[PDB]
Amino acid sequence: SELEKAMVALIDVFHQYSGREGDKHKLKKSELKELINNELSHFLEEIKEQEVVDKVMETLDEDGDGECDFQEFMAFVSMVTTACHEFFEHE
Amino acid sequence: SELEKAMVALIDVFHQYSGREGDKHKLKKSELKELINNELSHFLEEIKEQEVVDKVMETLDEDGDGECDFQEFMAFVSMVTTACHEFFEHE
Ligand SMILES: [Ca+2]
Ligand SMILES: [Ca+2]
Ligand SMILES: [Ca+2]
Ligand SMILES: [Ca+2]
Repeated sequence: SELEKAMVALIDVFHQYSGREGDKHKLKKSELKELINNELSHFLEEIKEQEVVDKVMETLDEDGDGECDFQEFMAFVSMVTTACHEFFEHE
Repeated sequence: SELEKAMVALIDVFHQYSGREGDKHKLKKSELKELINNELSHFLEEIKEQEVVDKVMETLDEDGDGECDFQEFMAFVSMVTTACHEFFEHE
């Protein structure tokens, strides 16, 4: 199914991406900054100072674990979905 | 980006699929049964009686709203991700 590739694509991208530095399956704030710059950047910019990341990162951490777990990581992935409104409703 | 198609593919599939019956952006238990049978079926089966759906549906509803909202819908989408363990770690 087309959704199977979408789901499978995310895991393959996450584990390969999460295995860049530090323990696998653990996104650090420094690692989070790299992911946003490389992955989410064409639709969102800003982030010019670490303090801007510290506020967003702490807010991102629902449990305040200081890092972004796989479970929350899916939330942020969804937030990018729930954040953007449907723009395909216009001709 | 390849993730942009994955995200966009989900919304296009959800709104077109959620617009099958009832108000748009509202998944009913009867609608939920159709989605699982058509979308999530090649990896999961069971579901032979409505009572099996009623237990799973009520459990699925984190807030017990009786229906599956777009936000929770993403959870169930993730649950299919967090439910299946990574099998790509084996040669
Ligand atoms: Ca990592
Ligand atoms: Ca966190
Ligand atoms: Ca519907
Ligand atoms: Ca619910």
